[PDB]
Amino acid sequence: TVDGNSTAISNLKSDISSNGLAITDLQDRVKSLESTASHGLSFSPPLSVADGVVSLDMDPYFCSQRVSLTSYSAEAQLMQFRWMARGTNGSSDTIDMTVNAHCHGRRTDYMMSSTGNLTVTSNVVLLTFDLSDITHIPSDLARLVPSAGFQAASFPVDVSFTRDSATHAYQAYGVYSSSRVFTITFPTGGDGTANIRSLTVRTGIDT
Amino acid sequence: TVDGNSTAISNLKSDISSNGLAITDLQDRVKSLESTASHGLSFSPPLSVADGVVSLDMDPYFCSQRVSLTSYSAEAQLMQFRWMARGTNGSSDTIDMTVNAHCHGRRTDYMMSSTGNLTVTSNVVLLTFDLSDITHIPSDLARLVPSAGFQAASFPVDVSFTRDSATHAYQAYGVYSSSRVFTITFPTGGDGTANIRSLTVRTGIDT
Amino acid sequence: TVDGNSTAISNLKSDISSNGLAITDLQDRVKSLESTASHGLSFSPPLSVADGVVSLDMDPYFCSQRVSLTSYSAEAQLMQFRWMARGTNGSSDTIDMTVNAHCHGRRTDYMMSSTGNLTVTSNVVLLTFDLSDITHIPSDLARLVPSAGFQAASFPVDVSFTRDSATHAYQAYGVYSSSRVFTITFPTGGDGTANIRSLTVRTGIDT
Ligand SMILES: [Cl-]
Ligand SMILES: [Cl-]
Ligand SMILES: [Zn+2]
Ligand SMILES: [Zn+2]
Ligand SMILES: [Zn+2]
Ligand SMILES: [Zn+2]
Ligand SMILES: [Zn+2]
Ligand SMILES: [Zn+2]
Ligand SMILES: [Zn+2]
Repeated sequence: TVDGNSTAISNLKSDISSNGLAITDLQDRVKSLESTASHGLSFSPPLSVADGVVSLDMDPYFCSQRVSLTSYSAEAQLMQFRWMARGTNGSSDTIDMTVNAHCHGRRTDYMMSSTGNLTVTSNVVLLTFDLSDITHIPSDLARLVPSAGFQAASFPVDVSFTRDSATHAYQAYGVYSSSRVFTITFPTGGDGTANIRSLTVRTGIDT
Repeated sequence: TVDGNSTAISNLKSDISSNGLAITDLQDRVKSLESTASHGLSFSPPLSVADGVVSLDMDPYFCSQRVSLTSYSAEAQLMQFRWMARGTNGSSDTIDMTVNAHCHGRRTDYMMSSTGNLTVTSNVVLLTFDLSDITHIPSDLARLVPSAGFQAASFPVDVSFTRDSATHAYQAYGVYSSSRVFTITFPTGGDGTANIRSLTVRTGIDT
Repeated sequence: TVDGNSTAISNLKSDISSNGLAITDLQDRVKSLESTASHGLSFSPPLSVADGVVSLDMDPYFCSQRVSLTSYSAEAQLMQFRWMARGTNGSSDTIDMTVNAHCHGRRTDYMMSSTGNLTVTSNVVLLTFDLSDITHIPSDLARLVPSAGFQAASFPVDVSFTRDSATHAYQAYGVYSSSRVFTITFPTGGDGTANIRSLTVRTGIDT
């Protein structure tokens, strides 16, 4: 019985030792899993996580998904409004422009035609387009604001008008002085005080 | 020996107790790892997973990668075909248009010129362009279908023609009535029954 | 005491057995965690990982983020340079072009006008624009190289000029023969040896 107990004790010792080795294996295996690189992955914008789902956040004016990342899903608009333009050099006059702005994705294309005459005093005129001078400002006013990248440079503008019964047309340029205001510069077809009529302006911006 | 066995038993008890505490530590540590947030991350379109690899799925007509996400990789096409256009108001006639469609990324730019005369009966005419009236329909017909976003609005179209030995040219507008059919509306340069010739149409769509 | 030791031994055996079952549970639970799918996720371009952060890598000429993935952030440029163009069929002459290149995102729009006369010998002329013939090559020369996708096709070019006191204007086409060289083809308004002047070229490329 002392001998029987001693044999039982030797058996227990063996089992305890097995358990001890199984616990050392589990300790190593759990050490790995605690350090696995994929734990604490995070996602910077335009990637985001909500309830375990990783998403690409998409500006619908620029892109969308149809399985794959493709172009804009937002509805195009053709806005129609009146914009009073201001002579800001070579003219102190104003002129009403009937404006169609075709907004498709983040491109806004302007087609403008004037009503009335603009009095000019020099051979070149600067004509300013400030969002505050728009009558019945559209809802999606964001469609009329150029992006910061677009604003950094002058952009091409087609201009045409009549003066003293003759048509003039020029490839000219505009530039934004701020996010709400651009000015175009164009020749007036002559010198001195005169009136130009049937002013048309065609240009486009990236918003 | 009873005393020796009792000392051995006290030693085993101590070892069993250590094992027990090592197992409680492992149980807590495994509880953490079972709940780690990064487990069961999923990826919604345009993101996808295949064999552990997370990818951005890219429409090659819109974007591609050159390390960074950049613009289209698909080859531009210049398609040339004949499109029979239909007078649908102010005309019951038809006219064959020779069409160059310049497809670059998801922009398709149309340059059309007519062969023949179109009989008009009013001062304004509606001219319809249905994909079914294209002769030798191109392979990439998808390049001639506007996106849902683009279809939501009228879009600018340049039109010019001759009538009674005089040129006319107008900035006009088209609109899609369905994904396969657009109609342009333009003045005819006069009134009554007449024939216009040398019709040219320039416009573009987002696909 | 033999009986007391035997009772202690039976108690230890019970504890060892509990420990053994707790270790088998932990072994199974650790087996799961070792195989979890989210372990060893990787990210293919334009997705990337740095220090646990997953990012969308963005070409700033094409896209940016303002929370959501939107259009370009790079500053637009209006470049002005002189490009000597080469007659390469129907002319052996050269002509200096004053070029405005409006670079907005990955679109580059060219507005060119000539200084001088170009001698032509046929009714059609090919005029070549090689980046090596640009005087004072701009810094961002990449803005003048079409993308591989754009190069695959001919593209529309507007051309106008004067010849013998009369204006001519044509919708024409260019094509890249390599990434640095495009040629435009246009009618010369007549036949035989003559001089054209006031050449203007308007076209655009995707870069
Ligand atoms: Cl004993
Ligand atoms: Cl144990
Ligand atoms: Zn013995
Ligand atoms: Zn894990
Ligand atoms: Zn006034
Ligand atoms: Zn003792
Ligand atoms: Zn007919
Ligand atoms: Zn007993
Ligand atoms: Zn020469």
